[PDB]
Amino acid sequence: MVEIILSHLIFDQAYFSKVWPYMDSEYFESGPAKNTFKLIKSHVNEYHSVPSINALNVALENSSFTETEYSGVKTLISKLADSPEDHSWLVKETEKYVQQRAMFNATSKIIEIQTNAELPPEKRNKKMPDVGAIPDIMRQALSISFDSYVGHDWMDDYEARWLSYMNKARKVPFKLRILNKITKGGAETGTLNVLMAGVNVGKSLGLCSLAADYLQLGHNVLYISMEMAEEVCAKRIDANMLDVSLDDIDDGHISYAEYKGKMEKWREKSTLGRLIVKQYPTGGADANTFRSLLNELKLKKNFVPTIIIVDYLGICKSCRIRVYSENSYTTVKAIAEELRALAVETETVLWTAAQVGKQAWDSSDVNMSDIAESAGLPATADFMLAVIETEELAAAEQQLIKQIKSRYGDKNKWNKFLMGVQKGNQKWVEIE
Amino acid sequence: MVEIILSHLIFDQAYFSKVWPYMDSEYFESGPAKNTFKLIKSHVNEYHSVPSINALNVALENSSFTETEYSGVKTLISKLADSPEDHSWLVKETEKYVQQRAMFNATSKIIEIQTNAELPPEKRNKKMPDVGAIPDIMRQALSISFDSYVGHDWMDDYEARWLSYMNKARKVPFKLRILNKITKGGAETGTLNVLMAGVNVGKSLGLCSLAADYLQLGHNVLYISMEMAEEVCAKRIDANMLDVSLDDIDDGHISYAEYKGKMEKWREKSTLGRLIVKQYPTGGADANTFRSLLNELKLKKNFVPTIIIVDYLGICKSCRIRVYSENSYTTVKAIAEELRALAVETETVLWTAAQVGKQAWDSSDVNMSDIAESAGLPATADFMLAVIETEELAAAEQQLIKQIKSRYGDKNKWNKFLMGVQKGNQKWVEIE
Amino acid sequence: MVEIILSHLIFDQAYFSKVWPYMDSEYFESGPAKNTFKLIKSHVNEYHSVPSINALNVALENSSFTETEYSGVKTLISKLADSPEDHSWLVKETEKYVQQRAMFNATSKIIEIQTNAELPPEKRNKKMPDVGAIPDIMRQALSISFDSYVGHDWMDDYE
Ligand SMILES: Nc1ncnc2c1ncn2[C@@H]1O[C@H](COP(=O)(O)OP(=O)(O)OP(O)(O)=S)[C@@H](O)[C@H]1O
Ligand SMILES: Nc1ncnc2c1ncn2[C@@H]1O[C@H](COP(=O)(O)OP(=O)(O)OP(O)(O)=S)[C@@H](O)[C@H]1O
Ligand SMILES: [Mg+2]
Ligand SMILES: [Mg+2]
Repeated sequence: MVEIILSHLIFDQAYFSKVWPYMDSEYFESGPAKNTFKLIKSHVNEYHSVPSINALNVALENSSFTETEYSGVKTLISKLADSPEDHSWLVKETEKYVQQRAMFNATSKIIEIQTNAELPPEKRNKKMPDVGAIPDIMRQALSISFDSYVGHDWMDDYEARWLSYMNKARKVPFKLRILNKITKGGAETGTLNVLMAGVNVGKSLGLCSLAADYLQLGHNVLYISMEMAEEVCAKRIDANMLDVSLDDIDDGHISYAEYKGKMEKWREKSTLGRLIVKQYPTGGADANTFRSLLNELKLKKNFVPTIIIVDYLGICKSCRIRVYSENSYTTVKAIAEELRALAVETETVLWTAAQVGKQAWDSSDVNMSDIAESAGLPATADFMLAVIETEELAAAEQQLIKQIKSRYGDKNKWNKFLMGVQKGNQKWVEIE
Repeated sequence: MVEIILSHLIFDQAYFSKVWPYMDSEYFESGPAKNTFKLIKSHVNEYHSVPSINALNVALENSSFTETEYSGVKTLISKLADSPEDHSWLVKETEKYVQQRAMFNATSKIIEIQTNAELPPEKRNKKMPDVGAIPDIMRQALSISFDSYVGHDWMDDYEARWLSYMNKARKVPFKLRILNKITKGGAETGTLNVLMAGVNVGKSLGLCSLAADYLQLGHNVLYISMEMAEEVCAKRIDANMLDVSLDDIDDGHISYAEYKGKMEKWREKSTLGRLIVKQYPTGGADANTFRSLLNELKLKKNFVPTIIIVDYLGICKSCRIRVYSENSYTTVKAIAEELRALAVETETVLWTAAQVGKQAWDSSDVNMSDIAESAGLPATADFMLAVIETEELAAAEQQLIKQIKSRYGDKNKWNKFLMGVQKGNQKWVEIE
Repeated sequence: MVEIILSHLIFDQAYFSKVWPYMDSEYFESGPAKNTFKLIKSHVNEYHSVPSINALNVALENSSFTETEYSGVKTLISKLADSPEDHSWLVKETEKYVQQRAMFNATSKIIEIQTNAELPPEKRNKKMPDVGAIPDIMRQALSISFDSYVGHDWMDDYE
């Protein structure tokens, strides 16, 4: 159907619009199809437009190949004729053929590599790499995305735009109504949000609490904590979910039997995702490490998170800047940018906590300028929230939540709101 | 391709003002092609207008030739249709063919003079120049080109630049009286313009307002954003164009009936351009990718942007520098220079927004030195706008836009101008 | 490392316990190693215990075959020792080797499938899986590794 592929590329604009990038000369033939595709792609990169049949002939005249393939291409361009088909079945056929041919090429090369490796040391060649090439080429043939985007035309793409407007998809709601109503839709996927509380002001508690909340919403959660060990956070999640205690996890006031029973009674609910907690040494974690983690999760554990959580992003490493070549500001901003880029590249909700300078420590109000490490990070951040705990407020077993950085709407809509933080149970709740 | 150029001269009026002068009878052929060119050139000489096909066969029968040549010209005149291929591709192919024929006739001249050189002087013809007259002819053989690569010639092309000064030269109206006033012609093509402002002040709203104005002016707009986009600025364009406040969009006030009506109504308007909004990862969209994006836009779509917008800026991650620059001076300035150079190469209006340092995050007035980005960036700029929003300005829902880097005009007597920035509809409303 | 693998399976207990199901008859060799590990698995299944050298010798004696490989199988069980090496290094190397063997087997099977495809359809053994089965085994080839157990899951790690 390669003739059909070429014809629908040439005479149909939407067809070429669908899949140009996954078109490559080694997908067609060792003869006329490859040569004509090469000519077409040369035109593509030379003039940045769809060649006309006349343009095809023009390029054909200024050719270098000899007579036989010249006549073959002439016939093929003569064979190039438009036919009426559908916008859907053609996609399925073209992809099927792409996958088939990619697998054929990969397996052909595999045979060549195997043969070379079978030959005696004198007879074999360094031209064909060793068997080590067998696994990498195979995964390549299976890493073709078959899916690409171009951008959102404001006029041409209003249908799905209104579909989103009514649907409000990609904004995952919270389990607490105050946050949903101040965000008006919950939390967007490619978003990074930070909390500023201070030192032992409820940071990790809020992080694990929100992790549990989203996990209860049938969601794949990733809670990567560096300052806190996975087991410690596992215990915090035990306290939040099982709702027994933290002071009872140690000096166990609860039987293993009832713990197991409530564990099973939570296991039956399909309304719960998968959450795995990972820990790394301070300043030894980078975005590339996180990406490789995601890759191996999908490969071996077939897991892909959506609400990825990083504890105190400020103790990661940029993987670009050399080792502490500057102060906190630069590396902090760079890490913020890198992690937000990864999150939007994976559409995974990103949350973290930022330090507060000693000037705002033990203060009833915290401002944006009260940030400790950097100011580029507040620029990079979306929907920063400030958690304040006062002696009276702590005695009320609550904290005050203020908006310092808004993205989903007005900041002054509901500036002050309280959380019933339970240090004992590791869970904050609305006061209503 | 002779038929192609003939048909385009006959039919494409646009392909007659670009290059008529570089048409010569000896370019075409020894066959009927030069005869047809002589016929049409004679018609152009007698009547300064493109003769029609009937006028063409009238000249053919009017002019007397051999039966073989009569039939040959008869076949050529019988092969001419519109066939609207690419303008740039057409002109480049014609340039290539003209160069080919120039070299061909130069080769004929040199071989014939060389053959005439060896024979005795009695057999020599006084008409042929001596063998020492080869280079200038070869020079004038290779001097054949269409572009004025010589560049401007002062005191000689003063007519063309006078026509430019008369009315408006290469420029784009801002759709607002005050902006065009302070530019006196709007913004010029190929110029690098920046709109620096504070974090969350007037930046994205201004970008969307300008994009909406340029689209309403029928221009092709390309909004490349490193922030959240394809749905976020898209909603802002909905607010500016459809006059629907964002909160209404979120709450679903529209019934999708009036939405569809407005969309198709704007589709009815012929004064609307094409706008493509594309979002790319933070730190991975270089100028090289930018050019490839332009190529893809022109390939998959019939789109060549007239205006291009950038968000936040400095996110291009220019490949010129491998590592982050300490103060980002080299990197940011390189990005700005590449943007301006690309705009020149495309002769397009490029807009972006710079960052303001922490020193002026709350200052009632912003100086040029109040630049979070590099100091070399406010040197490659051509039009540096700066907006400030204060509590008073928020109360008035206005701003205090200030002009700097006034390359278009003088940076005086207009800097104290204010706009009714609409926080609900994402647009600028200059006071009348 | 088949010597080391068989020695530690016989001798080391945590070695056997760690990844026993991660051991297939085709992981080892087309020759005497396959037969010896067949005896190993036979004694494991018949007796839910770690066989002694004498036990497997008795098994090979009673469960015999033609003498051409009988010498090979009897001499193969003559070298397995204690050899107190590193457990982590052991499991890493074994996983690497088993991945090599899985790649080899998937490759060869794809070779056979294509070879039958590179044959007149009438003269093709219908029993063999067809070309459409070629991609999936590739996935099956790559979806073979030891559980690193990276990270902790709050739910299934309650034990
Ligand atoms: N181990 C603990 N024992 C008792 N109470 C605790 C313990 N950990 C936390 N709390 C209480 O719960 C609150 C919330 O602490 P977390 O948010 O879990 O930690 P954190 O504030 O992120 O810690 P750092 O060290 O400042 S990053 C604390 O301020 C205490 O009131
Ligand atoms: N839909 C909207 N409703 C109300 N105000 C809006 C809306 N969109 C934008 N604005 C206002 O316009 C500005 C939007 O932020 P910008 O000035 O574009 O800064 P920014 O690009 O978000 O900055 P950073 O540094 O990248 S977070 C702020 O003053 C907002 O209050
Ligand atoms: Mg913490
Ligand atoms: Mg913005």
